Amino acid sequence: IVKNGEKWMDRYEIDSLIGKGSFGQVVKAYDRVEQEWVAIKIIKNKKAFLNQAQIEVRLLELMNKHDTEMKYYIVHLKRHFMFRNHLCLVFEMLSYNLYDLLRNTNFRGVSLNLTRKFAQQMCTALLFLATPELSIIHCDLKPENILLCNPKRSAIKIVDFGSSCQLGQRIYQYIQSRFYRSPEVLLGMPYDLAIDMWSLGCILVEMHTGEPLFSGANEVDQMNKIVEVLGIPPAHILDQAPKARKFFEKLPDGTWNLKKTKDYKPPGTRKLHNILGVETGGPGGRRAGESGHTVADYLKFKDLILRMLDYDPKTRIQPYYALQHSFFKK
Ligand SMILES: Nc1cc(-c2ccc3occc3c2)ccn1
Ligand SMILES: [Cl-]
Ligand SMILES: [Cl-]
Repeated sequence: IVKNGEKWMDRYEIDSLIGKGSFGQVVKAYDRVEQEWVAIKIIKNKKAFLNQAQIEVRLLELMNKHDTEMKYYIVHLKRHFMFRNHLCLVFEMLSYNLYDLLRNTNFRGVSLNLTRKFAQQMCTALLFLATPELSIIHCDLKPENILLCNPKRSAIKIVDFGSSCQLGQRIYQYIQSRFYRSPEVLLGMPYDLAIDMWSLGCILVEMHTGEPLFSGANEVDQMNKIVEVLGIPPAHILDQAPKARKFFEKLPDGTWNLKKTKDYKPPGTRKLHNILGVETGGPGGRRAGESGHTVADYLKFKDLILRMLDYDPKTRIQPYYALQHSFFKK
C-alpha cells in the first residue's frame, strides 16, 4: 500500500516494511517533529480490523495514563491518527522478537540466566496488566509478540494488544495462538488474566529448550500434548467446561478420561523434569557443566513453571507471587 520515500502530513517519511499482521502492516518511519524513528502500525481499511484496532488504541491509552515502574514493559503508543481511511498507531521503535532470538540459536534455546531475565520482566508486565482499573488480558502472548528494546541488550516489551480485552469485556471464545492456548480457552470456559500466565509458562520453557512445549496441530492434538505432561485435568474443571466432551469422556463413577482416536504418552508421563533435563545437563544435555545451570537452579525453574501451568485458573500462580518465587532470588 505504501512506497519508501513517501511523506505523510509533512511529519513522517516512510522508510521500509518492518512486518505484516492479520491487522495490516508495520513500517519504519522518520518523525520530523520529535526527530526520531518510529514504528507505524497501519490497520487495513475494513470495518473488522478498524473496530478491533480502536479497542487496541483504547487499551494502550488506558495503560499510558498510569505512571508506575511496572508499566515500562509494554510498547509505548506515542499517538494515532486516521490517514487515507487507515487507523495508524505510532509506537517507539523496538528491535527483533523472541522467535527471531530462538531462530538465531538454531532453536537450541538461550541460557537459564537469560530465560530468568525475560521471566522477571514478563511477570512484572503481567502484574501491571492486573492493576484493578486496567484488568487487561493480552490474549495473544507468544515469542513473536515480545520484542527486544535494543539488539545489544536483554530488555523486552510486549506488543500487539489486537486480541486484548478488559476482564468482563470478552468478545471471542476462540483466542490465543494454539501452542500458547490455556486449558480454560480450549475447554470453552469464560477466561480471565490467568490465560496470560499459562502462555508465559509455555513461552519460558520454549525460550530455554528452543522448541514449543505444546505444539498441537489442532485443538484435539493441543489438549492431548498438554495431558501428556500434566495428566487429566481435575474433575471440578471438566464438570463445568462446555467443551470437555471435545477431548474427554465422563465415566460411571463420575471420573474423566481421554477420548482416544486411532494412534501419545500415557497421561502425565512426559515429565517437565526430563523436558528441562533438570538432572541430565539441561535440554538435550547441552548445558552440562555451564555455570547457572545446576540441579538446584533447574528445580526452582521447574517449580515456577508447574505453578504457571496449573490447570485451575483460580490457583494458577499470579504475577506478584511469581515475582517472589526463589527462581528470582540471588
Ligand atoms: N501494538 C503493536 C506494536 C507493534 C510494533 C511496535 C514497534 C515495533 O518496532 C519494531 C517492530 C515493532 C512492532 C506491532 C504490532 N502491534
Ligand atoms: Cl513459535
Ligand atoms: Cl487471539
